[PDB]
Amino acid sequence: SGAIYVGNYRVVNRHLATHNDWANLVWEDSSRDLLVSSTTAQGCDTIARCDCQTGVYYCSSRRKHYPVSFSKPSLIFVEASEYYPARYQSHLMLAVGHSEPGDCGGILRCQHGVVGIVSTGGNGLVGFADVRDLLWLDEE
Ligand SMILES: O=C(NCCc1cocn1)c1ccccc1
Ligand SMILES: [Zn+2]
Repeated sequence: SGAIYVGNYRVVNRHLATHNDWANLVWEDSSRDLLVSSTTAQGCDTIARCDCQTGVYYCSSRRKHYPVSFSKPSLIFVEASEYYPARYQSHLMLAVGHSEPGDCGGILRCQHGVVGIVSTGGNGLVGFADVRDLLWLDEE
């Protein structure tokens, strides 16, 4: 589990969104595994605006943050899970690292701010849904 809290937005994995998220919906995209809902309180996270390929992510199944090198956001075929059939997921970045299903939502960050959240994994890989292209998270 986990979310990004930037401005009056909450960014979560679409497959983990609650009824309150869907009832306060700003934007959602199944192909990216992302959903954004509105918040009453202002958040403290800031979004990175960059092309970094090195950063640190939080792994809840280890209670640890790990430094990683990750690929650029791409269209990747992801195997079936409890939440999606096997399909192409867009804007996805891969790294070598531990992940389990409940690690979704952990933040990946670089020197510039939040880069994305854990969305996929297995066999020593972790995949992150990028948010750096969503410029509108910084305003309104
Ligand atoms: O179940 C997982 N992800 C659920 C969401 C998903 C995105 O594409 C397909 N399902 C998962 C599995 C192992 C490690 C980390 C994450
Ligand atoms: Zn960066």
